Amino acid sequence: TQLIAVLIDDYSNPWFIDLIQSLSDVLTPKGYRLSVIDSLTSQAGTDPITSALSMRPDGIIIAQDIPDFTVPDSLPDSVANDDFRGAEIATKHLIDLGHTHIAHLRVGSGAGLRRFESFEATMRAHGLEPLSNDYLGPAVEHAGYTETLALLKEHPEVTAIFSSNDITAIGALGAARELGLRVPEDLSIIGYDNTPLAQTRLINLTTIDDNSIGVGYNAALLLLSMLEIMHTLQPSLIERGTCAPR
Amino acid sequence: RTQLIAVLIDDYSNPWFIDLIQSLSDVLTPKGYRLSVIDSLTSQAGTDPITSALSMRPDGIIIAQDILPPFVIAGTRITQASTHDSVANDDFRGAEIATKHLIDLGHTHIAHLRVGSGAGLRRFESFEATMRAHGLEPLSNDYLGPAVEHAGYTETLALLKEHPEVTAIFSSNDITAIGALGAARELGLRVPEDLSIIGYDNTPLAQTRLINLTTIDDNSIGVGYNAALLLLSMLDPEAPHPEIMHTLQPSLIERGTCAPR
Ligand SMILES: [Mg+2]
Ligand SMILES: [Mg+2]
Repeated sequence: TQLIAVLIDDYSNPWFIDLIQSLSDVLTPKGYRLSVIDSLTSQAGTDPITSALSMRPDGIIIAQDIPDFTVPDSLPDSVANDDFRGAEIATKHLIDLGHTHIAHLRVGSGAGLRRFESFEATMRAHGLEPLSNDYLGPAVEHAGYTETLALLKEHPEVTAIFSSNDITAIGALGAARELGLRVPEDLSIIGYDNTPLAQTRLINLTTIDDNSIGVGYNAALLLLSMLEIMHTLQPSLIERGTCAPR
Repeated sequence: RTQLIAVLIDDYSNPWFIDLIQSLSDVLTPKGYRLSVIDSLTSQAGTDPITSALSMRPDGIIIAQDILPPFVIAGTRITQASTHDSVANDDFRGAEIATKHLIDLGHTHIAHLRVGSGAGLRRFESFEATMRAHGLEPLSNDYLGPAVEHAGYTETLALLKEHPEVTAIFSSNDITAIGALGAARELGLRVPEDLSIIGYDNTPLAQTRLINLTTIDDNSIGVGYNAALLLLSMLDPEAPHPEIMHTLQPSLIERGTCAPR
């Protein structure tokens, strides 16, 4: 069929956009065509793989669930950025800027769990007590908003927030706006993913590049080899306008 | 049959389709159908998304792109052609509401950021007709490209430089408006204190507290709902044909980006 099914979780979280563009840049020239299946609307149940199989795809890119994001399969093995390192970079950046009361907005995915663990480990290694919310649900803007308003009410001493991802950070930025907190003058916020949203002049969010372009590239090469290279890509800091020394 | 329905959209970067697909899903999945999305920028090397959709051998196809198994065009339509196989909001009415809102707020130097799509053309035409109906000379940029945030940003910076007298902007859609809001920020213009901006689509982005964008609800939920019912009526011609709305009414959603005078 020359069809490749690409599974993602939520169209509302644009972390996957340049990853699919990268996958496409590698696969389409080879004659392949891509179709997307999500976890919220493609089917009534919780069986996205069954939906993928119904199109009789030549291969599948799995960029959902909790494990390592992006796992290529023949028909019946993972490429991802180093989440521990990414979270370390984000946390260290806030520390180097002089922040002591730093909080983490967590998410319940596999990547989120790793970023949370790295956050705590990095804070303690640098002599600081970590603070995180207990939210273990999916990464959504609304939760980022209400979780941030709650977090800052309970801990007004917080001066910087490392959000597990960009979509959650959009919520945090909204919370800051509602609270009248200037970003970055009063509160620093750093996200993760470097989504197209973070790239806009309006949002202009400091974030950890999750190398989603590289992940899509190597994932595609790996799938092609089924139909050397590093399976763990390096993240990096992209400084924009949401962080400042303090 | 495969119980598969292919859904074609243009760009994942423009979230106008999100609640439309959710609505389509709410109607189709309980009946055993599964959905897969085909876009116009990454699903294939060329510009033949229909061929991509056909490769999965879908039972039906929802075409929500600006451009064989049974299909329904959702979110847009050919201004000339019949509406028998399309479900969309009334763009002329929506643009009229947006423009009239700015006019009723006391703005006279109103500008429109246009998009080159079928819906874009309709919104531009209505913008001009509404402005002239109220004795005002319409002003719009010349951009006839696709709806993307970056273009909204640079087009707005250029528009306001050429016409600093402009006090309000009716953006053809929300994603373009995000660019306009960024331009205002870059220019040091407070929204809405200095500049009013109204979008179109009521995207999830417009709904956030951070963006809090005044916009025209394109009834994308109603479109997805009726489009699903319409497609089902074609897939099962022997089953009773329900009451289907081919043209849904848009409405104004006031948030924080517009203000009087
Ligand atoms: Mg990324
Ligand atoms: Mg809508």
